[PDB]
Amino acid sequence: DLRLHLLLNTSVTCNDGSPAGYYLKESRGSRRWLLFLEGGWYCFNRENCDSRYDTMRRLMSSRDWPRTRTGTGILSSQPEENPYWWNANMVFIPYCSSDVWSGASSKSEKNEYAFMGALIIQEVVRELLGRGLSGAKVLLLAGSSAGGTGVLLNVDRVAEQLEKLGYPAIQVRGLADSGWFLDNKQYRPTEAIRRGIRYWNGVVPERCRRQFQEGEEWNCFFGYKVYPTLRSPVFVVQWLFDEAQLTVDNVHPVQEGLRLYIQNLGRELRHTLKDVPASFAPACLSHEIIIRSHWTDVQVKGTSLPRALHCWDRSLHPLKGCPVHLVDSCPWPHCNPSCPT
Ligand SMILES: C[C@@H](Oc1ccc(-c2ccccc2)cc1)C(=O)O
Ligand SMILES: *[C@@H]1O[C@H](CO)[C@@H](O)[C@H](O)[C@H]1NC(C)=O
Repeated sequence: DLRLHLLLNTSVTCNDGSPAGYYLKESRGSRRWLLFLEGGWYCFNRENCDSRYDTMRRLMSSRDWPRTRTGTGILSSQPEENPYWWNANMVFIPYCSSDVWSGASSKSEKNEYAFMGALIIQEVVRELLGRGLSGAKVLLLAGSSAGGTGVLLNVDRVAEQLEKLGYPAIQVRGLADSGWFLDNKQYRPTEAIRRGIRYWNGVVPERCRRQFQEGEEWNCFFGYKVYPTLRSPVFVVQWLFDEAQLTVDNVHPVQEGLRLYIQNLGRELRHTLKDVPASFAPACLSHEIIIRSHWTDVQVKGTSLPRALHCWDRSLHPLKGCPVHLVDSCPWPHCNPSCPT
């Protein structure tokens, strides 16, 4: 069980003005800290956010959050469930800003909602320093879905924050799960993110912002465009046939046009990962994420994700028998026998 702490700076808030927070389970024998960002889409205008507040309120408010949560998958403390980092200090940061972790805008007389995702991450880090993070050797910022995109948008800012505060010995790294999307043609979305960024006052990493310039910062929400600009080490996990990608593409007895569309999607995704040295990309149709209890089961070329992450740790101290770049080459969902069912 991870225990809830509401932020002591109550001006860093969820959408409705309630305090943001984090769930924490300490492991005093360990200098490793895992900070995990939850996902859950986003909202992009007043009417769209009002609908989310009626039926997805936990993603917009802390008023109903439970006192504890159970750590599962990469957040589990059991060696059998988490061969990678079972002994680490574990932090789960709830997603309550509806902004893909990009916002820095407060509620006011002109704003019905606050969009503070980028500030929430920074304040969690600041408050954890006095709970043991000051002694850390590695801080892994991880996340799934919209939280995986959030890792790409925030990992370098966390690294910069810790350097400026006087903690140069903490190695900051990122793990982005299911947050690597293509701005492709539909079979039968970029406008919504463009409007969202304006509504949130959303911020993107500095080098990427300077490449794309004003009006075009939406480009930095796409992993293949923002990843090359990042200085921190980042491991990318992405299904070749991600269900959320196919949903935005309007894909639901497959004839030739759809077969070619799906094969081309997998080939494009593979191509974008060619120069990503730490990656795990199985040829599966799935929405499953790294906090599920059976995350150990899938393998690419005979290597599981917990093993690849361990090999990544070793590389940051090629390795014989310990690979870090694992991308399937086969061209159709479930051509990998270990895909989830
Ligand atoms: C479905 C699932 O994942 C994602 C949803 C949206 C995004 C995303 C990507 C690029 C630009 C803006 C938003 C990424 C992942 C979830 O969050 O429930
Ligand atoms: C609380 O957070 C807000 C927004 O980030 C910031 O302006 C303010 O300085 C913070 N307060 C303290 C005491 O750090």
